[PDB]
Amino acid sequence: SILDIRQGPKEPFRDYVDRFYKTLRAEQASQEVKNWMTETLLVQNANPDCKTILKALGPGATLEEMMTACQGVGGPGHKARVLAEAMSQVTNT
Amino acid sequence: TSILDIRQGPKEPFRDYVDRFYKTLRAEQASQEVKNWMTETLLVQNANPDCKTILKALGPGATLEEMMTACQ
Repeated sequence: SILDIRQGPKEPFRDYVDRFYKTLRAEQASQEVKNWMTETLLVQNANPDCKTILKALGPGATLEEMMTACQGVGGPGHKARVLAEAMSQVTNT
Repeated sequence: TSILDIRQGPKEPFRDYVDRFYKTLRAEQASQEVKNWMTETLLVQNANPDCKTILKALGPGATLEEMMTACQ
């Protein structure tokens, strides 16, 4: 079931997408439901960091935008960026 | 909270899980066809392993009352 495809804490987002769509191509649902799955279920089953970024992208983001947005998750640049964002929020408050 | 995070607890009565599920469903933002899929498929998939076994064994077209009676 597509509902069982969940992104691991350190799984690259592109591999998660690969598994998700391999299971999706076999799911017995209409193209409307499958569109909802690529739009909402894909984001909901991502790991916390990727899910935060995707949520920040807002509705209507294309698959390519999502894959680009989560490319660096788990790396030093991502950690430093989150820390910088937190520092910025404490400063702005 | 998303309807996808409504999962039946190990010792949660199936009726209470249905109540939670539909409570969150009435608030979910999705087309009527997606919601129909949620009641047809998601409701079963998010049940605990035993109730999921029973519901799966009922076959398709089972009404909500049939599902609740089966998992009583």
